[PDB]
Amino acid sequence: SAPANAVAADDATAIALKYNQDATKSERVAAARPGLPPEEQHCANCQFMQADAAGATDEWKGCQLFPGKLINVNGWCASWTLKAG
Ligand code: SF4
Repeated sequence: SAPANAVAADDATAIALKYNQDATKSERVAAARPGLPPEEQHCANCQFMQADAAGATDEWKGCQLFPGKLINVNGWCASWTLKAG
């Protein structure tokens, strides 16, 4: 069900980013980045999400910091930045 080009939790990029699909387990609540309450924070409302990304699907879109691979919209990383436009 996850794409082959899913971001791996153990990607070097993901380790650096502290990317996690499991937004409940995610450091987001601990980190409490400014923008919107941690519970709201995920790739879904991240400035850097790329839903245009080739091979994007239901729960699975791109992220600027994760080219070629797809993050899960539900997930979060330390770089999470509030959806502008
Ligand atoms: S930058 Fe945003 S979209 Fe990308 S992985 Fe982090 S939280 Fe998700």
